[PDB]
Amino acid sequence: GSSGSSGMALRNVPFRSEVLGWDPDSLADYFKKLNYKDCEKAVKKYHIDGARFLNLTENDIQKFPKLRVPILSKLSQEINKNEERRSIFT
Repeated sequence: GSSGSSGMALRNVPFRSEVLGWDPDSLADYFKKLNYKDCEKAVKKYHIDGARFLNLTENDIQKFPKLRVPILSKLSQEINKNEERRSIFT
């Protein structure tokens, strides 16, 4: 190989079905891997499960930092699109 990797930004994203079955205590781990310790905190403190992440709304974003607000809104969508195409007609 040649191209090196690190893991400190939007590079890896989980699957939707996977997040839909996550928890407000487990989802925090996902962030810990993305160097998002500021997010994982609220995820456990406010008890925000994966299902709540993908549905990041103005009511949820308010419970997040202005430094990760846009990051979570952009990430939450990345997962929704990561859903394994099976037979969705919507």
